[PDB]
Amino acid sequence: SMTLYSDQELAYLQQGEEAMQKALGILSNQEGWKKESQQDNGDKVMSKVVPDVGKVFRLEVVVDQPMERLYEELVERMEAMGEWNPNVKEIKVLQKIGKDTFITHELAAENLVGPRDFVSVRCAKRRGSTCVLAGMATDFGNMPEQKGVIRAEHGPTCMVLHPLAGSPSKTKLTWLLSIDLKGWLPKSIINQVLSQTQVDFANHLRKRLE
Repeated sequence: SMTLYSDQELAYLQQGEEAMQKALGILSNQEGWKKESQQDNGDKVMSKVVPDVGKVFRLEVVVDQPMERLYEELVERMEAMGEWNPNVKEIKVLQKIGKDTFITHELAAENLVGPRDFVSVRCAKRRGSTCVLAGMATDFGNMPEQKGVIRAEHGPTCMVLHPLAGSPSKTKLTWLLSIDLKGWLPKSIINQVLSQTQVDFANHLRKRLE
């Protein structure tokens, strides 16, 4: 039947789709990206200075594993993704709204870069054959910043799972990343870290799959 939503919810709901459309729009704009890395596995990391946001990172990786498996392992079981991933210490779902959107507190581990956590809303939609994780830093007053860890913010961040052009057994994972670490960190160093952060996620992801 019909369900009703508090204005605060609808707020998060909007954000859940504002983050999605804007991140997809950054992928729709195909050509224009520079290149940051090129792996032995054919893994790629593109970059671009978006007017609205700023310098973003686009991870180009394909995996020799079923798509739906990556789904449950990446979202349905994301709370425990802190196990097979060193770059993250603890991820906790603060609240689920409706079917797609939900707010999370992602606490990532640091040794020259100070520890940083995140409180963001994220939408897990799928047009059937293609699943996609959206998200962006949200304001969850019911979980303010704690002493010790610095609250960094996420820009329009998406992640697309697409069955291989000619192989259902394979999946093309496209991960557009946008973050504002919000430290005093130099401009240069921020680039390489966010890049390797992506290349690492790809590695650990493949390893978990086994």
